[PDB]
Amino acid sequence: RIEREQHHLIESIEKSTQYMAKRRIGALISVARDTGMDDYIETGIPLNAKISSQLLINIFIPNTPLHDGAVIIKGNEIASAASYLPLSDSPFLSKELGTRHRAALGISEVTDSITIVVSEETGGISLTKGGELFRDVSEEELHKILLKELVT
Ligand SMILES: Nc1ncnc2c1ncn2[C@@H]1O[C@H](COP(=O)(O)O)[C@@H](O)[C@H]1O
Ligand code: NA
Repeated sequence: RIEREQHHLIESIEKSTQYMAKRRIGALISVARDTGMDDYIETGIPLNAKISSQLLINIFIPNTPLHDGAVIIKGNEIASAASYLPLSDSPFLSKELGTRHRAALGISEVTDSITIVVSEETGGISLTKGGELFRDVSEEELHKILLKELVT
């Protein structure tokens, strides 16, 4: 069932981001939707892998081949790792945030994707959507947002 994959995806993002937030591991996960992100998948290393919290964690371990860039989830697959996303040049984004946030903001400005960031500085979890940034969200807030936006 597609609903079982969607709840598994939400659960996979929740557990992986909690694990990386606790250890201040930077992360950048873009979930494609109606708007295609195929051009950005082509920039990364193709995985075409089943979604799991364990694989998402292993990708973002620092100083590893797959950690430098964005993971893109498409359908029920982790499509790619270490992909480029377009950077926002918006001057409204706080300068205390990192390039991952700028990339999450940039992709959200030109797609309808949902993008999750884990800051390697603070461990806070942020989300971008439609050019907006939800900064340092709680587990409860992250859960409700993913439920509302990823479950059809
Ligand atoms: N255009 C981009 N698209 C996706 N991820 C990026 C991009 N530029 C930088 N990154 C990520 O941000 C990290 C560097 O962050 P910083 O040290 O704040 O510049 C890189 O190692 C990548 O993981
Ligand atoms: Na596969």
